Amino acid sequence: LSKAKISKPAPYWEGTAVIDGEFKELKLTDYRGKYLVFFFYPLDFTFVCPTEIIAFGDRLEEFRSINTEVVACSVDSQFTHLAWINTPRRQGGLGPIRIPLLSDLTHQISKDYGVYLEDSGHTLRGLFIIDDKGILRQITLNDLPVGRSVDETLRLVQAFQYTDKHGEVC
Amino acid sequence: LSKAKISKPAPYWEGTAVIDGEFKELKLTDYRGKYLVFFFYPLDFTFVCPTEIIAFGDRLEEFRSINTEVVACSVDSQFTHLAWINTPRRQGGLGPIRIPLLSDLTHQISKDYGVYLEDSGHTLRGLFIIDDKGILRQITLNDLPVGRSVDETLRLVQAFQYTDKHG
Amino acid sequence: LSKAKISKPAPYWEGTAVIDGEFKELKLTDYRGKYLVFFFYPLDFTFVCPTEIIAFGDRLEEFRSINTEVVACSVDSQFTHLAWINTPRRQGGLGPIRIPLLSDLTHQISKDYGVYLEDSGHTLRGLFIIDDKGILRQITLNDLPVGRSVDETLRLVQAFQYTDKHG
Amino acid sequence: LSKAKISKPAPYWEGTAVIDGEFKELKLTDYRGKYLVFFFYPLDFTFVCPTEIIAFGDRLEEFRSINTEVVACSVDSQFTHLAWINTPRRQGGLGPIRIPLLSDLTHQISKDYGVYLEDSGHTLRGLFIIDDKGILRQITLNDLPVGRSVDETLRLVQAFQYTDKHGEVC
Amino acid sequence: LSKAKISKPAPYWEGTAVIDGEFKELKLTDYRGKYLVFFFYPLDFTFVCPTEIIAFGDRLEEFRSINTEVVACSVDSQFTHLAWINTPRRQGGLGPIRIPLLSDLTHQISKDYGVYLEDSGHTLRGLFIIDDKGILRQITLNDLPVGRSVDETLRLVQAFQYTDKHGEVC
Amino acid sequence: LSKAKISKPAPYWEGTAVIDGEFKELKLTDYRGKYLVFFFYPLDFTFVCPTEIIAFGDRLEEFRSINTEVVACSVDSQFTHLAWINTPRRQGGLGPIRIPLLSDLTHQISKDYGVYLEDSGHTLRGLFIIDDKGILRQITLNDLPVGRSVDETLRLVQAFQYTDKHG
Amino acid sequence: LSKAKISKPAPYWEGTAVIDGEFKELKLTDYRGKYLVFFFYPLDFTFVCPTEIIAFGDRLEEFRSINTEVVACSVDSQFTHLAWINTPRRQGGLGPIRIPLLSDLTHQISKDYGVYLEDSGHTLRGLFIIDDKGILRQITLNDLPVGRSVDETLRLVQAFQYTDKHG
Amino acid sequence: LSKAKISKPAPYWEGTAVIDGEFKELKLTDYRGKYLVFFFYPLDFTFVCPTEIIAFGDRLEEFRSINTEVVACSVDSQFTHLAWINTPRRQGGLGPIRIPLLSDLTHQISKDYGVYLEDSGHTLRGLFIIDDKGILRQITLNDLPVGRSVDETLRLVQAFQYTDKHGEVC
Amino acid sequence: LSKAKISKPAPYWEGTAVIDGEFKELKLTDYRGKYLVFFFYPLDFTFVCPTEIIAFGDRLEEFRSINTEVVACSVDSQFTHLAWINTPRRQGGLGPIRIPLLSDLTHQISKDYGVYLEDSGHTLRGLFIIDDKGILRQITLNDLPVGRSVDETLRLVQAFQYTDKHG
Amino acid sequence: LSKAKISKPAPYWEGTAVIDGEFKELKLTDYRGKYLVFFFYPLDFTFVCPTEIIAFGDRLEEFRSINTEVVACSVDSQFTHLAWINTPRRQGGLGPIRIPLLSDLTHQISKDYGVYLEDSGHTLRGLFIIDDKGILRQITLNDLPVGRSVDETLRLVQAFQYTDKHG
Repeated sequence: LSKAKISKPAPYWEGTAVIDGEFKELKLTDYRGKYLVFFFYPLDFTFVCPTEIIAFGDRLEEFRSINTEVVACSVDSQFTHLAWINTPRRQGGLGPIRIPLLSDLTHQISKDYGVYLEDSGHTLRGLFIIDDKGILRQITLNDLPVGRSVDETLRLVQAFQYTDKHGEVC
Repeated sequence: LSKAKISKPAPYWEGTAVIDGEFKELKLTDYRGKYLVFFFYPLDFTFVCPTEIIAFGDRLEEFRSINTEVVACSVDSQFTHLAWINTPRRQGGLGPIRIPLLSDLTHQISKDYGVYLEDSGHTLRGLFIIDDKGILRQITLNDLPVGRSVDETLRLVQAFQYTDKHG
Repeated sequence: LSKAKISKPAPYWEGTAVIDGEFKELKLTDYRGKYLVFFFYPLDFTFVCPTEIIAFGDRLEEFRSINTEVVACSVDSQFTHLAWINTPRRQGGLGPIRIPLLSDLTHQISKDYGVYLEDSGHTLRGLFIIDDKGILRQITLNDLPVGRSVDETLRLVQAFQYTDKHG
Repeated sequence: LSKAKISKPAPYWEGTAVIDGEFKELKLTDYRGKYLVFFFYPLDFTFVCPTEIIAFGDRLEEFRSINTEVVACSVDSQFTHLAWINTPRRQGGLGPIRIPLLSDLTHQISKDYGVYLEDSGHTLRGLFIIDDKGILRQITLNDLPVGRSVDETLRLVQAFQYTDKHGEVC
Repeated sequence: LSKAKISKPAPYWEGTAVIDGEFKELKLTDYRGKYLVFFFYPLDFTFVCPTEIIAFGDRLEEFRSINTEVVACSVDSQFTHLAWINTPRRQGGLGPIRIPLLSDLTHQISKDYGVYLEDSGHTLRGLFIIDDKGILRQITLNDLPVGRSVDETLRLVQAFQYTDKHGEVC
Repeated sequence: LSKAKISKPAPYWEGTAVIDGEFKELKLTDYRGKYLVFFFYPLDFTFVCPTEIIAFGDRLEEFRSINTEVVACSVDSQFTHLAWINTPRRQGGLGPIRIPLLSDLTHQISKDYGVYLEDSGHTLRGLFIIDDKGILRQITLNDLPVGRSVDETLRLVQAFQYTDKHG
Repeated sequence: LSKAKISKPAPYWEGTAVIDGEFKELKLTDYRGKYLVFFFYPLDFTFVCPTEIIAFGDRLEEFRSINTEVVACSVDSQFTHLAWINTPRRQGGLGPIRIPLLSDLTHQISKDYGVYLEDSGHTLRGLFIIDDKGILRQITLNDLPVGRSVDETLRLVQAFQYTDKHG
Repeated sequence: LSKAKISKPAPYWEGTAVIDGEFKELKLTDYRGKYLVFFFYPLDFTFVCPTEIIAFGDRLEEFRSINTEVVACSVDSQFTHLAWINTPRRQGGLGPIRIPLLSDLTHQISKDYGVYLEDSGHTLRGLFIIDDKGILRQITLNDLPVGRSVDETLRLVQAFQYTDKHGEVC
Repeated sequence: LSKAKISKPAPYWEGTAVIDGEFKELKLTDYRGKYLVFFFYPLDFTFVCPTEIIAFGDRLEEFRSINTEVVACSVDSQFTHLAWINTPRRQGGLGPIRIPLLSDLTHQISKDYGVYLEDSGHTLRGLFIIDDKGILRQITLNDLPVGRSVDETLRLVQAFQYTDKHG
Repeated sequence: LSKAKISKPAPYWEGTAVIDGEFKELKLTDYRGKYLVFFFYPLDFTFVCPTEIIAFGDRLEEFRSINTEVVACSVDSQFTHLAWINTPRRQGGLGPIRIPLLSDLTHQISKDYGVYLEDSGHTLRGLFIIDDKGILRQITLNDLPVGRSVDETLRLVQAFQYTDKHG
């Protein structure tokens, strides 16, 4: 059952990620101090263009300049993530990417987030906005066919940051 | 415990809504054949301006022209709902509005949609997109401070409708 | 399930009440050393004339001069209560009032007093007389359509105070 | 546990009453088609004057002209009810009375109405208003030292009858 | 369920009795150091003449000269016990009596002794013989229409006392 | 646990009894249409003089002439009962007797009548008056050291028969 | 349920026995240091001759000379036991006997040894050999008709004692 | 738990036996019509002389002439039984034998008879006399060191046969 | 908990496999009437040379000349399987292969065969020989560092088919 | 239920084995610090030639030159194991052997290793490679008709020790 609740500490996670083409151990707690956009995508190497992970990567500075990091996660292995990264974009690969790719091979992370699909063995499109004190502020769940918008995510982040500081004015 | 699941029938509801300044029984199944934007807001008559309900209200034809209805919901009674509509925007009301205000006084619907706050007694900002077959496609949950964007809700509705046809 | 039992400590409650147009946290224990008439009413902003709430506020000194306070309560938010007070009596509103309007938005207080209606999501008309030691002396429960009497409530209070002191 | 709940069928009862000096079997359903004021008092033959039973007695035709009956109950045996009635008022008795005294010897009725005091073996003073279709409309429970009022009871009954017929009005 | 068992401590009781026309608190343990004939009868103020309470009354000094007390009990309130005593015999009353009438208003005592009739709310006629150390020596239960006998009771008590002292002999 | 309850069917029993020096199966239902005094005694062959059993047998006609039978019972085997009858009264034995001695060797009958002593493995002195319709009217239980009276038992029986017919 | 198991401590018992025509408390632990033959028989005073008890009685020194005692047991009371001993063999008694007769009136011991017959209320023909350390070595259970042989019981006792020393 | 009860149908068994040096399937029901002596012994091939199985074999006609058969059982496999039989007696083997050797490899039979030893994985010395209607008449259990006597078994069989016919006379 | 049990039918499985570069739906029963070597390997794209899968592919004809198929499986998706087949060996891919690569993305197959490593989220090295009637004949489980042998697998398959005929 | 799990310590076992013609008490931990090939075979004295046990015995030095011991086990008693070793091969015995034959007479070892056939009462053909730290590294289960290979077992042992060093 899902552990993700708005207003509660986002469920702890840790696992191996690909970070600049190397295997690094990564933990939710590594992000304390900053806002974190933590999103799940269904699988590496499919025949859909990975335009949403690419979008977040390409516009990463828009998050980093407002104290926000981005982490992406699927149930693939770190070895698969690596291979997808080292596959040229023009070839359906992801190409180089500046956002970590977290592996959830055991499926524990996805279950903890309520994004796992029992019958498919992968996640749906799930996005989580977690604040600098590690509290969960926002949950977005999309049925598989529909992607997330970087612009919408940015709006939400800036809005949580505004109201953390100033309250709701009006 | 929450019955709302992506890809499954959105969980059934019925209640009283204020529609065009009158009480009506409104059911989920009323919307079968149309996409539905179904969203919850925390309370009537607070000191925060109802910006999001007004935007969905004013830009309603935009959803109607792509075969979509909108329904807003909170735990307030339908009487409070009618009073808030009858209060002029100037003095802190909503003023006339083109979207039904559903009353979830019993809390059952909020509970069924997983948006209910046990400690507070009202909901968080929860939004749900329900297809013309009554299937839940999308769940958006915000912590109280932050509201919803019509543009985003537009984009998503169009994207679900696009891929229904073309995948 | 109900905790209210004659001759036992009235069940504890606390919450946000509208007192003289401000939000204030209010606890049952604020009333120690005084009698308290504690009563539930079903909803703000209905079409029923609120004559029974108005009568308790308007005759509040009849209670204060025999060491009794009065607190009213419904499942409505404090925001709704405040908006109801800010609506003039001539318009269906409550107008200014001298009694706290306590909010039971989570429903807990109503469930503890056994006055909550699961099917409706609000209370019936329930009244509780609590003594200065916080013991419950009298429970009055009415079906929706019929309200309470300040005269009867005064008789009960004077009688408990007379038998508390005499035979 | 109590089965008395507003706007549900008043809990069924039956038992022996003293009616005009005779034992009669009496049932809640005997009263269908009229309003019923059903009330409990603590005991016969105590040293408290029975002002309130007498008052309802003295004023019965006020209830009857509005299609309403009154029944009193305690946990005393019907034999005690009878002796009490047969004892002159001037000697701590009740004397002649026009209302049925129902006996709740088994205590079941008291329990069902939630008026029963486990530690004492008798009831507190409870009063119940049941409509013509057996639905419970009103519950009044007083701690032991404070009695009921015919006037208040009449008001409630007339208001229930008035609203049954005309709904809620100003 | 009954707690009365031969050769075990008679089940504890306490309650209000009428003793020489006054309310007294009375406890089983008040009787330690003597034999006790403890007996239950069905109700006060019925139309059956109270031959048996009167008989034990009339003959009390026979029990007392052998270090033995008698207590009567029904489920009636002590207020009823008192009114019954205060009602002249010639009017269905008991008149003056020399034995304590214990009240079992809560029904707990009746239940503990297994004399309680759930369907009637009162007791059948049971009689119990408790020795000087609180141990139950004898249980007699009669169906409602048949009374007890002082003579038999005296015989039993004298035989218990005789065998306590001299054991079993011929 | 005990099945014996005043105003209910006496509990069923059956077993081997010694009747006029022969083994015979005996059932409670053999007694329908007659009163039955059914009684337990602790053990055969003890040093207590068996005066109470002897008295019921010796005064058996006092019961038979008011339509009453008597059956005695203990946990002893029928073989032991028979040997006890075959021992002369002058030697501690029972001598010939006119009442069945019923054997409760398995203990079931005693447990059903609530007269069995777990610590001892035998009964106390228990007596049961059963009417002609097989309803239990009277239970008498004595501690070991003290026996029953035929006179008292006769009074009880005559009284049940008198109130069965009259007031 | 049966506690008797080969190789484990034989299950503890105590009760009253008739030993040399008097009542004595007899305990299993009384026999510690000696082998014990512990056997049950169905009932006293039956019409079958007590051949087996008499044989064990008469040939007792044979066990005593190899450090063995014998104890017989049935569900009869110790009073029946004493009466059966006091009845002359001629008339169906046992006559004087050199072996204790244990009484298992409560049935606990029979139950503990698995020899009790629930339907009958007495035991079958059960025999047990218990070593000087209180360990059960041998269990012999016969259906009612058939009795035990002293010679066999002798052989077994000697065989256990032989292998205790030499294996 | 053991299923063997005196006076009840002896627990059903079946398994492979060695019968005249061949593997035959054998069942308790094969013996209906006759008395059966069914005994367990601890193991094939030990360093104890198998003098008790040999004894029963050697004197088999003493059973067969009074309508009685004999079956022996251990937890060894039928292959081991065969090999023990084909091992010359003078060599610690059993030699040829006219009594079937039943294998209880799964231990079910021994458990059903209450003769199994959990801690050893074999049986103790157990003997069962089962009559011609398949009822169990006799149980003999010996601690491992001590054997059974053919003479005693014969006595028991003849005695059950006598009393089946004539009752217990006396 | 594992369902794979020798002499029992092999646990049913189904899923997507890559066969000759294409997604095909594959199930255990597609193999009824042939023997099946079903093996698990830990993951696609690791840095360990894939010698064992290549070895079976190269030697497929030896299996097929004896009525035997080979199927490999890991917890990686069919998509990853395709990408690995499509990556030239010299770059750590598998290259073209003649053996179906089954995907166990839900992990249900691995669990059913008892090869799943709950801590790592992938299988160990498991191999199963399933006969032409669906019956599991052989189970081989290796700790991760050590591979399987084609020669040993052939020996086993031939021995099973040899004994199916000749005993 | 089986306790054998790869990468976990092998299930503890102890029992009597025949070693060099003698009963010796043997346990898993006697092997700590060496690798152990532990295998099960179905029964002593069957008509099937015992080729696999002989083969390992003949080739023991190959195992011992690489710090490895071999132990065989079946559910037969140590006594049967001795008789089988003591029976000349030409008569279907095993003849002299260099490998301990462990007895699993209680069946607890076979169960713990998950090789026990509850319907037959003996094991199937199971082989276990346990490393020098007591950890289970490899499990091989064969259906009864098919034996193990020494060459394949050597290959596995060498591969495990090779990877323990060099990865």
